[PDB]
Amino acid sequence: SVVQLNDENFDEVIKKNNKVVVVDFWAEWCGPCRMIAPIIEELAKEYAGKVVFGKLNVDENPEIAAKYGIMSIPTLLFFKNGKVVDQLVGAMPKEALKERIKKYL
Repeated sequence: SVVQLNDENFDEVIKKNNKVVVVDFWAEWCGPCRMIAPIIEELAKEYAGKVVFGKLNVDENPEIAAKYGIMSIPTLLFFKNGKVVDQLVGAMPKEALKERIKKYL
């Protein structure tokens, strides 16, 4: 259950109480982003209920990428209680994303 993010729900999703929230900044044309898309879907199932995964398309929501100073995609930002706690820049394997999630559980 990955959530599609935009101006309407971004703040609602990242402020979810007692969740780790992972936001994937991506675009349709971005090869490395496509590579990690299925990894994110798999982890969203494994951690359903504990971790929320949101997708932020930077072509559609450039203001949001700007706000968080996203200089490169793919970038995954991790939030806890509405604040950025970590980030993973680049196209990493499942284990790297999994360990970064577990750090915040």
